[PDB]
Amino acid sequence: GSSGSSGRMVGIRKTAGEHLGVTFRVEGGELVIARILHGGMVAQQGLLHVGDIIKEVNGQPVGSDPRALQELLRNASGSVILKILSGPSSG
Repeated sequence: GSSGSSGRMVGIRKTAGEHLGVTFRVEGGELVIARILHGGMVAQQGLLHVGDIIKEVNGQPVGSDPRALQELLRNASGSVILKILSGPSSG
């Protein structure tokens, strides 16, 4: 009925070490999934897709460091949350 949630909390069933397989880019000041590799987590899920904008993760700032983010997940075992948001991403 009454929707009370911002962005979009995406739940991942990844395991310690398990990598995602994606590339984020910094344009304008936001982390956007530059590209997504097939045969992986994101791909399979089908949820995330090029253009996805990340703001916060499990209550932590992703910052403008995409190379550091892809590493944060690598060490994220259990139900991980990702707050995504839309934008100018053409499509």
